[PDB]
Parts: sequence; structure tokens; C-alpha cells
Amino acid sequence: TKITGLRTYDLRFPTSEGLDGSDAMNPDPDYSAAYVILETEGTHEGHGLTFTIGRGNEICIAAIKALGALVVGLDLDWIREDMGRFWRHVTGDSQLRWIGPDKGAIHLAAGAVVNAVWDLWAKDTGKPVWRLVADMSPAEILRLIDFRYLTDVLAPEEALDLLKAAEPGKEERIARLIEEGYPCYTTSAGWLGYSDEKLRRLCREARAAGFTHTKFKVGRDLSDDIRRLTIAREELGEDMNIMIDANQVWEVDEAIDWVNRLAFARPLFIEEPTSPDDVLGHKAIREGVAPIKVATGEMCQNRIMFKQFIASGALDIVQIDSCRMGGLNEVLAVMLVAAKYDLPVWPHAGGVGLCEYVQHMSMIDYVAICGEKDSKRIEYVDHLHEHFKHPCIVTGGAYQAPHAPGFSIEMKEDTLDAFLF
Amino acid sequence: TKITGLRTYDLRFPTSEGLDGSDAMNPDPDYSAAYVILETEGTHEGHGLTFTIGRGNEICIAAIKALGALVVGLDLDWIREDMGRFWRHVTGDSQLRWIGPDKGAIHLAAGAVVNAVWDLWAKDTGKPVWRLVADMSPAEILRLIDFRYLTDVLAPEEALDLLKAAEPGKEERIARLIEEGYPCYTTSAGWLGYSDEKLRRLCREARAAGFTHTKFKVGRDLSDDIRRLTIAREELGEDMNIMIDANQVWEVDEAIDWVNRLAFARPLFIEEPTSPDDVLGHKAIREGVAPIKVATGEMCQNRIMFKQFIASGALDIVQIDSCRMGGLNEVLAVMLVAAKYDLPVWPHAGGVGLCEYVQHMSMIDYVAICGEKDSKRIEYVDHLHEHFKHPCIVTGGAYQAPHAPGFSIEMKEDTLDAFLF
Ligand SMILES: O=C(NO)[C@H](O)[C@H](O)CO
Ligand SMILES: O=C(NO)[C@H](O)[C@H](O)CO
Ligand SMILES: [Mg+2]
Ligand SMILES: [Mg+2]
Repeated sequence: TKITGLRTYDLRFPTSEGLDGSDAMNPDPDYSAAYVILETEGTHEGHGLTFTIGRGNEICIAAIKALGALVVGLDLDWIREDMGRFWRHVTGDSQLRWIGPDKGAIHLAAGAVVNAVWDLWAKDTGKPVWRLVADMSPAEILRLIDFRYLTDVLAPEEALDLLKAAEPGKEERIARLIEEGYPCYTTSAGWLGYSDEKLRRLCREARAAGFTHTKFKVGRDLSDDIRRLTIAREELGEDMNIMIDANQVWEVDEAIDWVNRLAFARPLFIEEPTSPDDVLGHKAIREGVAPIKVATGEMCQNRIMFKQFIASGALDIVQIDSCRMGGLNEVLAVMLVAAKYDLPVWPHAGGVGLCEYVQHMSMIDYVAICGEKDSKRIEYVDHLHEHFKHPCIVTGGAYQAPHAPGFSIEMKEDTLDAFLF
Repeated sequence: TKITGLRTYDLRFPTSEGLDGSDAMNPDPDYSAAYVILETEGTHEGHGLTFTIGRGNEICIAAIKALGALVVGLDLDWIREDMGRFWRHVTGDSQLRWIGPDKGAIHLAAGAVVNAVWDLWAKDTGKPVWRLVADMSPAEILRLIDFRYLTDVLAPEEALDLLKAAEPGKEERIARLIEEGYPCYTTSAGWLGYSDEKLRRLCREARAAGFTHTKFKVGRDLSDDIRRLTIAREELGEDMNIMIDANQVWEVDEAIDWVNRLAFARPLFIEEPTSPDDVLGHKAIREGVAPIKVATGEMCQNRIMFKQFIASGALDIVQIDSCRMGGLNEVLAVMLVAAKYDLPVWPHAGGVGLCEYVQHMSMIDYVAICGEKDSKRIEYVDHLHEHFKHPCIVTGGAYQAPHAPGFSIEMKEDTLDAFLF
């Protein structure tokens, strides 16, 4: 098996029509995917994407094509033999690095390409990605990871120790995952553009469906936020766990004041109270709003930023995203850093296929990394699943473990045509 | 004056022929510019660029084209009446933000576009950019800056105090600048790929020319670094200040050992000992290599990262880049933060026309912000200046202050054709 070529698709979805996805920073996102297919001589092709919200998708497409120079011609076996090495290779063109390094368009693109390789690998061995990785030995998992710029906080040796400690009880955890699935929260009732009436109805739906955790957007208007959360609490009941998300809009002092004003709602955490680059700022906010926790990560650019968020105690909840960074391999590195510091990972999802991606990632985290899932929640959003050949399945507040070979991200063929920008 | 259109040029220079620019991370860079021209109804056009090293320049081109949607159709007076507002506007399309925010391709592109506007403004009023800004009252300069995500360490009120304090001495400093220029160091002798013979010759030339500070590449091979720095000290003499640059290649523990091993050479500082995102890492390296100083910043993505580097005391020398970030306005913000913490700013230069840019920026810093230049050094490199209509002029180890209208970045027409990729 050789990667013999690649195709790209600038796919954009009219989510702004009903303001699905709307928040304090992004009032009218058009959920989009910079989509890549890695060609082989064989029966399988590697599908992958990275998520954007409309304009700018074509920049990610440009970056994917640039990265293709590094991937077309590779033997899949050379990749599998040491994927950490492949990861260094694909993020290691010094000239392409200049455009980053490991941030912005070039890293979004790497997420798509790297995950497409995983899709191909999984399809070839006949396993869903979560099982492909979960079945690996500690050394095999360790080999997937490029540790460059991590070693002062988590060196390979300490990562290997964590992996070995998790190894006993994988089989039992795999069985448990099959029986129970992995718990998730819903953001579906929370988009900032929704009318109060729509908020009420969707809160009731979320409660009826069996979700125990629900997330709501805040951050544009304090009066609106107080009203909305009061209404949300009314419909949801006192037992429901509520979280809130400001989407980066606040200054540090502003964040502290505003969150504390929403304390009556008993939010578990505030997500992204400020810029996703501001480690020290998140830490300041964290101290100022305790016992309300702080979550961030959906735009955290790479493992180097995550390691500083985690090591400095700037956050309570680590929200990795499946394709913001360099795909699965870098996510795994961050999950290991989080495990060292005993911080829970609650992945960002929704978007286009992000649920499809992160379901696998958390399941690896549960089976082979930290061994705990019950107190955690993967994000879930009920948008755009009809475009996927193997959509995530969620019922009673939990993702069912994927069965199909691959990374669950492959779209129906018609979608690749109808939504081409 | 109205911005009526824009043209882009993917310009790439074969600098890898002689390994000019070569370092431990980037063995064969091809100095490139994603170049932009803003068209108007009148007689001036706004020229700007952002700098890359070859492959990936086309991603910046795509990002510039994307930003064009925010700039084409704008009236220049609207921009001029509140530059901070324009800056927020150009970096604040929430969809284009997703591709960053304020990092990677989209922000490199912002640097080009923002600086091109400055070029147009400066041409319209008939002044070099440095003097255009220097002639401004403190309130007018404050107005240039978008302070979002800065207010926890520098809020507009305190930035104005800094600016007002520098106010009375401006006239004297301008006279002094006209008289003395602004001191600069040279990297012309330091590229890692040069032979020892060429190293000797360039060291002798740098010494004869009157530079008091000279920078050398290190970090690929310890034995090479020891020999080369021994040669450099021999050729440059004891009075010369030698600095070294590792271009991000090391882990924290590795950086400390390697730098300390070069202590015999008396390096003033180590530049980019590790990843440009690792604030806490630079701080640890800084503690480990004392008294050798730490410099970083040429790839520092934005004001938010710089703010943290500075406030946490993670570096000794702040190396802003003219077009890595959102152009002049964001640089001025960082310079004000630096002034608060009394950290010197020594801008990164070389590349394609970076010298031509940063000369203006440091002179603004001298005249209107921190009021001190004698102890500092702007980077200078003698490459590619023949492509510019008004190239920088260096003699006796000092930049002559620009005197022609504009930002000194406009290239000769023949170059725009001859070097199109
Ligand atoms: O913040 C988010 N989820 O938590 C979304 O990515 C954002 O609101 C865009 O729809
Ligand atoms: O590091 C640098 N100057 O300090 C250069 O940008 C780099 O070496 C690329 O030529
Ligand atoms: Mg969010
Ligand atoms: Mg450098």
C-alpha cells in the first residue's frame, strides 16, 4: 500500500440559516470542512477533514495541498512502523513550518492529513480507530507520538509509565464500553442566536433525551445571559448540570466579573473565557471564579500550548479538539499530559464530523490512557450527521462505540458534490 | 482616497544557492515574500509584504486574498480616523479568525495588508512611516492600537501614560536620530551553511565596518559550533559582542547544556533556544544559562504571547518581527508592553525587506515610546536590498533614518516580474 495521490474538497454548509453554532464571537458560522482523500492503489482510501466556519476554508485547502507533497509517494508500512517519525516528517518541512509552526492553517491542514492516514490504516486492518489504537501495546502507543517540545513536562519515559499502568484492565474496559458507551453532554440547546422560546423547547428535549449535562452560550449581553440561564434552569431542573461558553470574548477582569454574575445558575465551568493563547490569563480567571471551573482547548493550537495550560494549573477541564492540532497523535500526547496531572479531558465536538472524530479519541483515552469515563462528558451536537456513512450514534446521553473500519469521518459521495463551495 | 483593488505576487528568491539564511532548523531557505499592492483612485499604491522561506508562500497569498474582502472598498480617511478600529476590523472577521486567531498564515497575511495600508498613508501625507507616527500626539498613537487581550498587563490608560511621558523629549530624540541613526548588529557572517573560509572573511568585514555586535547560527552540531565560535572570536576580536541563534531546535534541558558548553565564546544571548510558543520553557532555559541572556520573538505569533513572555520574565531581549504579526499596530502594542517592563526590543530583520520595515519601527520606539536607542541593536543583514526602491542605508554600524515617503518596502517593478514563482 502506497499513497498515490490526493483530492481536496472545499465543503461549506448553510448552518447560519438557523444560526446553529452561533455564539458570542461567531454570530453566523457556516460550518465547513476542508476535506481530503488520500488515494492508494488498493481498495481503501483515507478520508479526513479539518473544521472551519466558512470564509478561510480555502486557505486550509491550500495548506492541505502543500502538505500533500510530503505524503504522496509514502509507503503505508513505513508510516505504521513508526508514526511518531511520520508525524515529525509531515510537520517537519522547515519551509512549511515557517507558515506555523504547528499553528493556524498549516496545522489545521495537518490534522486533516494525519487523521486521513489513520482512516486509511484503520480501514486496512479492519478496525475502528479506537480499537486499532486501544489494542496496541504501551510501547506501540508511545511510538505514535512526537515528543518534541514536550520533554520538560512529559518525557517518553514518564509517558510509557502511564501507558503501562493503564494496560491492566483494558479488556474489561473494552467490554464495559461496548455495554455502556461513553457519556456525552449536549450543546444543541445553547446557541446564542436562538430565541427564548427555542431555548425552552430545546432544553426540554435535552432533558427528555436523558442528558445530565447541557452547555449554553453566553458573552454578548449580560442581561440576556442572566435571563437565558434563569429560563434554562427552570426548564432543565435543579439536578441538570449546566455549563457556559463565552467563546474567547472577554478580557480577564471582565471574565471574572461576568461569570461571577452568572454564579446563581451554578455553572460547572466557563469555557474559553478569554483568548485561547492566554495561559496566564486563564489562570487568573480560574482563581477569580473558583469554585466555578475553567475549561478551554478547542482552539488551543498545539501540544506546546496545552502542556503550559496544564502544567501551570491554568484550567480544570482539558478540551482537546480532533483536528485543530496535528490530529490523533498530538491529541494522544495531550491526553497523556492531562493524565500525568490528573486533569479530565472533555473533547470539543459538533462542527462538521467532530463528534465522529472525538468519540474514538475519548474511547482510546478511557481504554488505554486514564481508564476513567463515568465522570467525564464528550461534547455532542446534533448537526450534520446525515452526511456521514457511519455517523456517531448517541442515545440516553452516551456515544455508542463505533464498529465500522476507519475514523467514522467518511462522507456520503453525494455530499462531496452538493456542498462544494 | 479609496482602496479600489489589490494585486498579489508570490515572490521567491533563490537564496539557497549560497545557503544565505541557512540555520539549524532551516537548512536551505528560499527567501520569499507574499507581496501585496493596494490600489487606489489616485497616484499612490500601498505596497506591503510578509516574509516566508519558500514552500508555503502560496498559503499566505491565499490568506491575503481572503483579507482583501475586508479592505477593498474602504475609504482611507475612515482608516486614518481610528486605526485601532481598522485593525480590529481586518483581524475580526470571525470566520477568518477561525483560521488563526492572530497566528499562522492568516496573521502573516494581516501583517502584509496592515503594513501596506501604512505605506499608502505615509505616501499620501509625504513622510516616511517612522515620522508619520512620530509626529502624532500620544492620544493619536494610542488610537492606532487594538488592546483586546492586553488589558490584564497593559490597559489603554497606562499605555497613554507611557506615551505622554515620552512626549516632551521627542524633538530632541528626532534631532539625535537624524544625527546618529540607530545602532544595528549584523547576521551577515553567521549563516550555518557557510564554509570556515567564508566565515573568516565575513567576520573580518563585519569588524572593519564598525559593527559592535555580530550574530552566529548554532545548534546542529556541537563540535561545529565550538570550532566556528572559536574562529569567530579569533577574527572579530575581544571587543566584539557575539550572539548565537539556535532557531528553536532544542528541548529545554538540551538547550541549557549546549549553550553553557559555548560559554567560552562569551555569547551575549542565545536566540530562540526552543519552540517560539514555549513561554515557560524559555523562562527555565533563561534560569539555566545565566548570565547568558535569552532572546526570542521572530516567530512569536501575536501580542498575547509576547505579553506573557514579557510579564513572566521569560526573556531578556524582545525580538519583534515586522510582519509575523498584524503589522505596525501590533508591534507598537508589544513595544509599549516592553516599555512597561523595561525590556529592550531588538527587532528581527533580514529576510525579504524586513530591515526596510523594522528600521521604521525601532525609530518610532526610540522617538515616541521608550526614548532609548544607544544600548540596543536592530538586526541587519546585507541581502536582497537591490530589489527595493528605497533600501535601508547602514554605515558605521547604524541605520540611517528613512527620509522618502512610505514604509521603504516598495520593490522595483522588474523584481515583481523576474521573481514571480
Ligand atoms: O465553541 C464551540 N463549542 O464549544 C463551537 O465550536 C463554536 O461555538 C462555533 O459553533
Ligand atoms: O533566525 C533568523 N534570524 O535571526 C532567520 O529568520 C532565519 O535564520 C532564517 O534565515
Ligand atoms: Mg466552545
Ligand atoms: Mg533568529
